[PDB]
Amino acid sequence: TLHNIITDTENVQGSFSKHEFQAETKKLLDIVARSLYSEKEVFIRELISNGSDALEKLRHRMITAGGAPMEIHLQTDSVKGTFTIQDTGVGMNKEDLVSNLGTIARSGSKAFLDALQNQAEASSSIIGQFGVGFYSAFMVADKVEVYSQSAEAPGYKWSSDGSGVFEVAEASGVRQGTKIVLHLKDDCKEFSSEDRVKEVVTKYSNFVSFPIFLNGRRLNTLQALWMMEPKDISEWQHEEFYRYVAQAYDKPRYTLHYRADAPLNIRSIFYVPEMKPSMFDSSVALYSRKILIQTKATDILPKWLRFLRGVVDSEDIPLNLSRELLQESALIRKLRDVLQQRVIRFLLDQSKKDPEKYARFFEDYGLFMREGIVTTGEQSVKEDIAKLLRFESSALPAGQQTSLMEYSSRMKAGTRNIYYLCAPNRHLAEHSPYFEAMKQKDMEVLFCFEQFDELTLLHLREFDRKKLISAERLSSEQAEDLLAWMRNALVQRVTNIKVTPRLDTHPAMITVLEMGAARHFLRLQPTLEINTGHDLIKKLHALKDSNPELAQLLLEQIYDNAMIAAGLNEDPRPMISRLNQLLTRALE
Amino acid sequence: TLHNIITDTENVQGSFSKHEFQAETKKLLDIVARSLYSEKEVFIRELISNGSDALEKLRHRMITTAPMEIHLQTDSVKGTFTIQDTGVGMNKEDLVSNLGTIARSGSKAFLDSSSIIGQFGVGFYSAFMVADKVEVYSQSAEADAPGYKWSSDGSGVFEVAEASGVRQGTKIVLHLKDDCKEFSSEDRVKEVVTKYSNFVSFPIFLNGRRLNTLQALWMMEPKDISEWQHEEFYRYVAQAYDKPRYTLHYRADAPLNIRSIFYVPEMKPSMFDVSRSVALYSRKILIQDILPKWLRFLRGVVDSEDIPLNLSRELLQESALIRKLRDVLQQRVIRFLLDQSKKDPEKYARFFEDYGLFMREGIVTTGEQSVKEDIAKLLRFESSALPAGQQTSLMEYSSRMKAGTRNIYYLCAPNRHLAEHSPYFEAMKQKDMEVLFCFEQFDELTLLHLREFDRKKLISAETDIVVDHYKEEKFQDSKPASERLSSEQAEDLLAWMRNALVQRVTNIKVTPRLDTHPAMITVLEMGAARHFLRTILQPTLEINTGHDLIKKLHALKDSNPELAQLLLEQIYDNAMIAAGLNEDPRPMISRLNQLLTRALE
Ligand SMILES: Nc1ncnc2c1ncn2[C@@H]1O[C@H](COP(=O)(O)OP(=O)(O)OP(=O)(O)O)[C@@H](O)[C@H]1O
Ligand SMILES: Nc1ncnc2c1ncn2[C@@H]1O[C@H](COP(=O)(O)OP(=O)(O)OP(=O)(O)O)[C@@H](O)[C@H]1O
Repeated sequence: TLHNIITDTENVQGSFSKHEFQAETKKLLDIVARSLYSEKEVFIRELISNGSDALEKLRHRMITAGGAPMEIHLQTDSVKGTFTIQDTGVGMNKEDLVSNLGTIARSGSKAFLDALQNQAEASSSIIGQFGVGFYSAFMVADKVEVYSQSAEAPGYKWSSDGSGVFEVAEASGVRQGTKIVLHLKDDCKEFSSEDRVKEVVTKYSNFVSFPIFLNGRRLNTLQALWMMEPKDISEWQHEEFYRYVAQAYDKPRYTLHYRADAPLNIRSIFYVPEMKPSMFDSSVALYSRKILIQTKATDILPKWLRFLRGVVDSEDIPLNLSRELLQESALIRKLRDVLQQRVIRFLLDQSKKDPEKYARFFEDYGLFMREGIVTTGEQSVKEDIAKLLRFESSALPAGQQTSLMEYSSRMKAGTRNIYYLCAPNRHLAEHSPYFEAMKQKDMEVLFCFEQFDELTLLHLREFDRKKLISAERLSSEQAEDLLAWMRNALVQRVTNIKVTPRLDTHPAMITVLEMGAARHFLRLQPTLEINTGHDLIKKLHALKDSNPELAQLLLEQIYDNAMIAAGLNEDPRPMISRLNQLLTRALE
Repeated sequence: TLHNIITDTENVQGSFSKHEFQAETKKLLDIVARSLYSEKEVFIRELISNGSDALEKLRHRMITTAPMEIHLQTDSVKGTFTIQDTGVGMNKEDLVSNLGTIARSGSKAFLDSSSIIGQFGVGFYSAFMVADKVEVYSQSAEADAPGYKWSSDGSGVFEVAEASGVRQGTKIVLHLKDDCKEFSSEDRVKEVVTKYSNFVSFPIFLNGRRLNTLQALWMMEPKDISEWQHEEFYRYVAQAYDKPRYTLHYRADAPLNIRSIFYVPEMKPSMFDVSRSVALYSRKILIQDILPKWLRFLRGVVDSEDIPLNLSRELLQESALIRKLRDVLQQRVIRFLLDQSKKDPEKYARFFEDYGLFMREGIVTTGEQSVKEDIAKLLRFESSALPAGQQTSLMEYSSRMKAGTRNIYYLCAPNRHLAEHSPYFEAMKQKDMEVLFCFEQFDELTLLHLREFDRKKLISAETDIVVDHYKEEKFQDSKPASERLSSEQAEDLLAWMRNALVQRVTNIKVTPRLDTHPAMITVLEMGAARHFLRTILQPTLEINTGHDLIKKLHALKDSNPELAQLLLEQIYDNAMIAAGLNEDPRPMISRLNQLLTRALE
């Protein structure tokens, strides 16, 4: 029932020829100047990047052959519609003008990197690699003019329109550096506006090492903090940087400055906002050699760590030809694993340095850990994230938190079972029929009140090589006569009316068998328990026959009071109208 | 004060020399095979699309009969991926010019329909990402041509030799490198085909078995698609098991080219996925926002011939068109959802009950006022001029308003019975205005961010009651003066209440606007006060001197003064609960139980 035509029937017949690969140049220029970048505004990023490379080469030459400042200069002409950019770097002679700008995929900045020592400072700051970034000017310009003056012993002019030809001629007088003039298109006249160009520079090239002037005014007044020593950075510097990199306006409660040299080069700073996120609403930016690649990174961090803010910079991460994506690499997948373990080991340290501060962190961002244990499919990671979880216990007072490592610490030496009971509040967990069995023979049980706590431990399955298993006055006849009267007035409200001695001050309480049904009600088969020794109960027994219309309101109120005290009713607005009627009839 | 270097000073000296742009071919192939495509798997997509182009060149050629299909074979033992199509094939000249030249595309000179995927001329070189050796056997059409074998290692050179036994078409054999042994697996290759090339207009065979290629339903007439076809297509693009309750098949040619299908799942949206969706295609090939954040519940596919692709075929090149395309789709979905309330209001009442949280998000998280009001047309409330259970909208509220009115009054309550008997509604019934009833949790937060609708201000009932104090309090009680406390008995009672509620209320005043309730708490910005408590204030207690509970409170302060204070604290708590401003209602049960005991003798 199969059908395939691929068969080994071909054989080499005769001799063969030899040819080299070619390249249609006229078509290739159009590819770079159109179908390469998702935005037209990219040309500003590349021309500034090519200028910074020219500035870095001159700085490196002045180390051994030391001899004006550096920095790059821009200018916009809103009338003629021209975008001009000029650096005062190394420049280019006539040979380097025809070789570099005239040949696609040729990058003199790449050959410069391969000739330097790997310890040289310019070896980790040159941006060029491929050799096509310059041709992004033809995407927004009908005519490109380049003036350059080399640092050796005449200036030249490089002019082209992007149609497969260019002209070179002498010029005078060209300043030491390289000047580029872009006669913008009609649909690209927005790039002659000082405001629009300023928006583009602050997006990609805001952290260039050298100063950047726009019509005579400096822009990039911001320094890359992820490149400095974590000790020489003050707290007010991180607070000022977090508001920029995260587009927020508060202070980062946690700050992680990670610097590693084992997988590639990691110069990253992570933040945790102090304000809790909500519905009425950036992420971690990806830089490479101080240039923005992705505003919201996708491959370097897991999904459950998207609440982190900051920036991750890598000098040797495989970049895409568009400089806005990353290549599929085993180095990037291992980078995500190292970062996941570092953030876990970092938040664990904050839980020991300040449990009070970590408890505030787990209340706001605790849902991300519960999301991580469920989403991931690696069991060793599910237990690494579980070390961050916090729960209340049955053998501990209310309001105090403990970890799964603390629970396994206090367990009996002859047992290896983690027992938990996920209930709404504590009044429903302490009065659980499945917990009362674990209160006699068995010992400790975890109380998980937070949302999505059940399926988190259900997807956790195993922790610390151990299983998590969900642990799931009035006479004797005067009460029964009152019981039979309460069941008839509460037919379709509760399913069982009991009498228990544990009440004293409260005339009633609400206990529920299954806690999964208690959450579905809060999205039910309650058990109303009555104290035959309370004042309101003995008044209810005496008013069920003397004033049945008055005892009907009291019964409905005692049930509602037990529902509120049990957390089942948090908005007692429906009872206000009936409660006011009870007070007036009780104050006659 | 300024520092500029650029000055018009350069002048051309001597004549110029003309040159031609050149290309470094050895490094061009290195860029394609390493730094062009972000994911290695796309080499299967490019080779399949090259076979679909060759088959389309034969489809157009057969109309001046042979099988037209694509075959894939995986050899995990020899580490070999083989693709063979029965298309036009290439002669010796085509093998050297089309394949041996970067950026050269024979699928461009073929011009003179819209079923050819080839464009740039570099897609064939995507095989070198995963293969050390590429063998290509091609046979031209019925013509004066023999068979040939195209061979290359991927480094600068290639060899072409004549071959026999070359079937009509083209066969490419990829000797996979050890880095990419995943592509010699049948399961892995089938994942790549169904991802990118699941809508190819030709059959695809993998190791002998025919792959279930689907049909591009977004490129066909809507009136030729049955409900059962939209069911099966929704279960694929959304990867679901249910069926869509709504189906929008929107096509357009102005101002943009749009060929899209949208679905609304009949399942309620999982609350775990809301805090934690529509594909994009082009020429039946998968491409990887397009819809606003509040429309993330919709599932489907959007196609547009006006969206340019990049070289790697994974990026959209017009962020302004994407922003314009997003607004056009938003207005269409708004009209589509508005037409669903007209045809079946009961079904839309279910959809608004399951997805209404998305429409409220799109109103709060939007800066444009007109977008706030366009989405607001989808909201549904109940009116005080309509029977219980009947839903209405802001549009229907605006038509009922008289010529003199200029505001839209609304009231938020848990259910209908509380809104009809709310103390804030009894004060509104003295007016002749219509009041909307909002029962959802985040309805008041939405109407505060909406602010106005159709130049009419949204005023909550609790706010309008506070404003009338600063105007003419020309209202009258529901009971005659014989049933109320006298002015001497009222001031004597008001002074005692200010002393027992010193630091809990700003001031206490009498109001003639209550009938059933003894008191109510009024705050100016009541809507924001309820939102701020979801983590004191300046509240105002307004008593009803005709209520039996207040008249008894005036007498209790002289017969049982401690019982009167416990009652006053309870009236304040009840007025705070009914206002939605109550904190934790559990610590008050103690005083309530103690108050009910002393009252019941
Ligand atoms: N402003 C400038 N001053 C001096 N040299 C320059 C300038 N701009 C470009 N060049 C030279 O021209 C060459 C062409 O660079 P091109 O922009 O084509 O690629 P790249 O910048 O090296 O790398 P990428 O293609 O990744 O941007 C570079 O190697 C560089 O040495
Ligand atoms: N299997 C095949 N049979 C016959 N002709 C082919 C085959 N594959 C490619 N060709 C021809 O050789 C040319 C080589 O094109 P190539 O695959 O390199 O890029 P492209 O598909 O034209 O461009 P892009 O992939 O960027 O759209 C094509 O134009 C096509 O006409």
